Amino acid sequence: ATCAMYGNCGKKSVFGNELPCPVPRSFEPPVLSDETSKLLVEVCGEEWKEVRYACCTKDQVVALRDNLQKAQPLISSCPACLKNFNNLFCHFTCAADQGRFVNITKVEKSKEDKDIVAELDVFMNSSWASEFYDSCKNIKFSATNGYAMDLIGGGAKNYSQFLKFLGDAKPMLGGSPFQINYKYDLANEEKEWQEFNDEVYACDDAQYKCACSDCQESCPHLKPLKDGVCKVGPLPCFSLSVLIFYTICALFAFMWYYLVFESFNNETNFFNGKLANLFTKVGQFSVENPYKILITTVFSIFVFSFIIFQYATLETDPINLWVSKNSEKFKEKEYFDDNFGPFYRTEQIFVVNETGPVLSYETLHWWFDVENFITEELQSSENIGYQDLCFRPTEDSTCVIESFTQYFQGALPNKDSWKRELQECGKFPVNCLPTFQQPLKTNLLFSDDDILNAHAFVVTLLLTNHTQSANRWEERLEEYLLDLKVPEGLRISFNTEISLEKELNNNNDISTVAISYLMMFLYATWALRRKDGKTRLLLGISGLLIVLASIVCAAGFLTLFGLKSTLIIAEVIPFLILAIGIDNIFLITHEYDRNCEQKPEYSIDQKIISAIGRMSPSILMSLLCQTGCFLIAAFVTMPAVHNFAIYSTVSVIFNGVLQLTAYVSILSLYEKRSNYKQITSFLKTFYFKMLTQKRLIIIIFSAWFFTSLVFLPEIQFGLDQTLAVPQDSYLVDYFKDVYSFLNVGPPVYMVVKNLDLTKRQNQQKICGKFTTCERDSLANVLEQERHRSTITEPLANWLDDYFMFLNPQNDQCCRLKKGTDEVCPPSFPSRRCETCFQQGSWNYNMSGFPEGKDFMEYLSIWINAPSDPCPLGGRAPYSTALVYNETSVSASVFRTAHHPLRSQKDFIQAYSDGVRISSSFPELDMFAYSPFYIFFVQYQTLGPLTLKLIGSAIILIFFISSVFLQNIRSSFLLALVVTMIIVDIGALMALLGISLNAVSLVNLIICVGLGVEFCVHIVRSFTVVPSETKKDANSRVLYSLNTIGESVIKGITLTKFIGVCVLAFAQSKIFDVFYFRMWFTLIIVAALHALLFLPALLSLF
Ligand SMILES: CCCCCCCCCCCCCCCCCCCC(=O)O[C@H](COC(=O)CCCCCCCCCCCCCC)COP(=O)(O)OCCN
Ligand SMILES: CC(C)[C@@H](C)/C=C\[C@@H](C)[C@H]1CC[C@H]2C3=CC=C4C[C@@H](O)CC[C@]4(C)[C@H]3CC[C@]12C
Ligand SMILES: CC(C)[C@@H](C)/C=C\[C@@H](C)[C@H]1CC[C@H]2C3=CC=C4C[C@@H](O)CC[C@]4(C)[C@H]3CC[C@]12C
Ligand SMILES: *[C@@H]1O[C@H](CO)[C@@H](O[C@@H]2O[C@H](CO)[C@@H](O)[C@H](O)[C@H]2NC(C)=O)[C@H](O)[C@H]1NC(C)=O
Ligand SMILES: *[C@@H]1O[C@H](CO)[C@@H](O[C@@H]2O[C@H](CO)[C@@H](O)[C@H](O)[C@H]2NC(C)=O)[C@H](O)[C@H]1NC(C)=O
Ligand SMILES: *[C@@H]1O[C@H](CO)[C@@H](O[C@@H]2O[C@H](CO)[C@@H](O)[C@H](O)[C@H]2NC(C)=O)[C@H](O)[C@H]1NC(C)=O
Ligand SMILES: *[C@@H]1O[C@H](CO)[C@@H](O[C@@H]2O[C@H](CO)[C@@H](O)[C@H](O)[C@H]2NC(C)=O)[C@H](O)[C@H]1NC(C)=O
Repeated sequence: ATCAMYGNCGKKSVFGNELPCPVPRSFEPPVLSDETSKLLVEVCGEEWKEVRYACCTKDQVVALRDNLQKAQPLISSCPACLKNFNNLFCHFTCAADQGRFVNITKVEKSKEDKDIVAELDVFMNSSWASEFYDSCKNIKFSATNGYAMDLIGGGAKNYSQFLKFLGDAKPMLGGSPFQINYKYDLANEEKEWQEFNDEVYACDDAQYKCACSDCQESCPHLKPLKDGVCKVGPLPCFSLSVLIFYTICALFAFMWYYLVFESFNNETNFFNGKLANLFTKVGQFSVENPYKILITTVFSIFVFSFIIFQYATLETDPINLWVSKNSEKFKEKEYFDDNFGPFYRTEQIFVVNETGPVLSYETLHWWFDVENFITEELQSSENIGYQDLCFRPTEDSTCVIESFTQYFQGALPNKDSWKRELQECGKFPVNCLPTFQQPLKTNLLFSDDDILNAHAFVVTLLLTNHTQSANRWEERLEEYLLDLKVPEGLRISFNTEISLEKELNNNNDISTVAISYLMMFLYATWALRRKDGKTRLLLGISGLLIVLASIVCAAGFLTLFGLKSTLIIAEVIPFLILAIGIDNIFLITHEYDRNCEQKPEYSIDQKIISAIGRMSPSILMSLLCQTGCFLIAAFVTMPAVHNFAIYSTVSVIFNGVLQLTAYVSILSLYEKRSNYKQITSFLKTFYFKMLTQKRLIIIIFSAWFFTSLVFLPEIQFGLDQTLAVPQDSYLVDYFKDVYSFLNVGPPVYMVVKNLDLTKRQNQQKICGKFTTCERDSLANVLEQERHRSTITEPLANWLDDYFMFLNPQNDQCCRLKKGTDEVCPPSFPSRRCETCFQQGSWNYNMSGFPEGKDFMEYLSIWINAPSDPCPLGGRAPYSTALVYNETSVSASVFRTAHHPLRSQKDFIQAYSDGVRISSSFPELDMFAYSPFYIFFVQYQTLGPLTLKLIGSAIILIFFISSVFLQNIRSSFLLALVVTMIIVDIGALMALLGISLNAVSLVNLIICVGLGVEFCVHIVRSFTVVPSETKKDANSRVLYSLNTIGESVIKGITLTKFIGVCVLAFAQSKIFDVFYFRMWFTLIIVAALHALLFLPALLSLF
């Protein structure tokens, strides 16, 4: 055939490889000999079997073979890439029709006085080259963790750049002895020179499959798109749905513009009758025996009061009061703790120079003198320094101190060039390895990657000691940083492990609790003052003592069962019971007071029973409504607020019993002792005149409800940390510092359980660096989630490292004494030990990889490798990432990490990313564990839950009210207004700035309970009226507001207003945001609906 190159004619110059000898195209080389053909087929491939007029010689082919092994090990990972290299070079020399696409631009005279090619030109197009570049575009150099394109192609980004390096003449570097140029353009209208072409193989090519890490095409691009989770259009989807609903409703209204209860009442009527008889029975006993009942109450308080002091008055800690012990995210933590040890105990310290760079020699000199002090010679009260508690990657290794000081091995740098040294270490961490041999990324050590201009740098200390000794040192560290003096202009914010626990139980704001009672006491006397003008001080005091006695009795009774109340939640209860407890006091006394001027025939004792009997149903409903709502709220599994419901349910039942059996007896004596003479409009006539505009009132409020109904989807989620801890604390500074001066997120450990990892089938679902690994393997899937999910850090796959550790290429990694299975000790420097796997036994397609028993035999060697000579030694990094018993690997951990997570919207989102991915592997028995997952487990289903609980409460009210009221058309109206209030509160919940948590969920669940109190009294009076009042609706509602309106304004509304008004002045910001705003807004809204909407609504019921 036409050969443009055949044979060699000596070296161009001294110490130079022999160059090819140019020959004319017409010249016909001799047919390939048997000896030559044998080498060509094996070196290049089977395609050269049939070639006859090959343009190569024995010395020419071997020369190419010698140089191929220079690069073959560097691209052997991708079989497709390897094939292309061989074909390009093999056809570049031995192609039969070489002259078709090969031209010799220039020639030179060799030392042997023989012409030798100096410049070579080859004709192709940008199709073979373009595909060839694509195949090796993404190949990764595992050893350096960088692209092999950097070395082989000089980091070429385009095919021209890559092939330019290949065609460059670098004989000294082993490159092409003579310059080679590529001619992509080839017109050849005369059909003289034909273009270069052959069979290309991409990474995805089935025959020559390639791993995902070496090419994206073979990687699981089949990612099911996830979307439609936020909204549609510029507004929430729900809002649009409701808005269109109104429009269609208006159209129906526009179209129309042109134009048994009594059967069951028999049992229900008798049901209330039996209720009155029983209640009247209690009244007579409690009034006729004001000593046997009063005395036992005092004694009962002592028994419960003593129990609190003696048996238990304890509290809890964050993990025991914000995460349920039955949730999956907690049962998974216990598994992780038992096997892979509890997570470390961080001590992050931030050094901040807001408004300027922080890194200066005086600052660096100052810090180095205190970082060493903390981690070397601090010592707790028991003399246990950091070195006795630090985290050591192995038996012997310097303590892990993730700080920028470790770049200099902990020694002060010289002032002459300290700036330059740090920049180089930060840019290339591997060079400046710390004392414990672990590179420190600049993101984990500075606020940004510029370092020099960084505003703050982080200093993380890790403790692997989980005994009480570690707690004492942390207390010493906290007391050492608070009293530490910093240079002018800086600022230190830190957080030990015990800081949060110590700071939640530190806002002893009990002072405000006393004031609220005292403020309520002042009002209580005024509210209960005799209509004549006399003030009954004893009744007001007796009312408060009953409330306090209920809490004391409730705590004692529940202390026996072992419940513990947190300090933060133990301060709300006094406010809550005061708000609701005193509410019944005014009614019972007010009804008796009304009976003072009427029915004068009855004596003091007789009148009392009448008041109790008359109000028996109204009060009882306020109890069943104030007890069912709390019990409903107990369905929240967070122990801090689950105990809040239970501690409040018993603090109202006991109060209810006390107010019916104890307080009445006090009234039996105080009134009897007084024996007052028989007791015989402004700002009121104006009322009931504004209510004449019934139709207008409904329109305004109905518009308010519908408007508030579209803003619900804007309610935020999450409980901010800075609220929980007291203000003016050292944790609020830290939390504001993590959200701004941190660049590394929490780690996530993708635990895997009950996997053989000794069978080729199972090993293929984890590996992600070998061609035959399953596409949907763990390493492969997580690789793609990096660009789509919150888990965006490289996976520390131990299995991949274990296999590569056996690579015969790395002779220093796996070594065995010849003829024996004993691992060759590192001391032996001679060639008395061979690699564990022979050259022909280790292939990238996992051909002869360890299997069955062999897998565990070599796992012991890898896990115990020194790691010093071979960087892939797994002892240091994966010492505690495996759980094995020399027969199988019980469990393993693949570490990853999220991105900084600069808010509570990221914390919730990050949690679902760890739960979604862990559910994408139906075969693997896997779960993802990050330290913060347990705390954010409620937000996964808080949306559906807050509708079931609040929705279930409203249905409950419609049922108990229906029985007690006996009038369905009235109970439904009551439920329609309570649900109206909640939706309005839900909208204002978003506007004000409150979030939806377990704390806010229970507050909103008990809002219906409070909301029913305002409205139930009006409905009850309206439903049942004296014969004198007209049976028409308009007069009946007017009558009710004139008989019970006064009590509602004073007893029901103003009482709660004073109870919660003082709660605004609270040291802890959690009380103000969640307990005050929610309850203060409820009173305003409920006081409007109950007193302006419910009257108007009932008029035209
Ligand atoms: C006669 C007695 C029996 C009557 C029948 C039962 C009545 C039950 C009424 C329940 C009222 C619930 C009020 C909840 C207020 C707080 C809501 C907080 C936010 C919330 O639930 O989630 C957002 C919106 O939810 C949503 O889906 C928003 C819609 C919530 C319901 C809207 C009001 C329902 C009707 C009220 C009147 C009933 C009259 C009864 C006479 C989520 O937002 P996202 O979708 O972006 O988040 C997707 C991720 N989770
Ligand atoms: C510096 C090296 C390590 C970089 C470039 C990577 C791979 C090297 C080994 C590759 C890249 C291009 C290759 C190359 C270019 C061209 C020729 C001319 C041909 O007639 C014989 C093979 C030969 C001589 C090979 C030898 C191996 C080379 C030089
Ligand atoms: C009912 C009260 C006692 C609750 C709301 C107050 C505080 C505790 C129980 C809870 C509420 C929110 C929790 C919380 C919020 C967010 C974070 C950030 C995360 O990276 C670590 C856990 C951490 C730091 C935890 C710690 C425990 C907290 C602060
Ligand atoms: C914090 O950063 C500033 C910014 O350079 C350091 O220097 C100050 O720079 C501002 C702005 O030029 C000047 O107004 C101050 O007078 C500088 N103060 C100095 C030089 O002490 C500052 O030193 C840094 N704080 C430290 C190192 O503690
Ligand atoms: C955590 O640190 C403590 C304190 O050093 C260790 O407790 C010591 O254990 C040794 C056992 O040889 C005793 O001799 C000491 O008296 C203990 N000291 C104290 C203060 O109790 C504990 O062993 C460490 N735990 C771990 C898991 O390393
Ligand atoms: C993985 O690749 C190796 C290497 O090719 C295969 O083992 C044999 O390799 C020799 C030399 O290349 C071939 O002549 C043999 O034909 C190969 N064996 C077979 C069965 O073809 C090994 O087979 C490959 N394994 C898989 C699963 O493809
Ligand atoms: C080593 O530990 C593993 C734990 O992963 C044991 O796993 C066995 O797994 C099989 C298959 O699921 C079960 O039928 C066995 O009951 C498991 N063993 C036990 C003890 O539960 C494995 O058996 C252990 N082997 C040795 C020699 O201890």
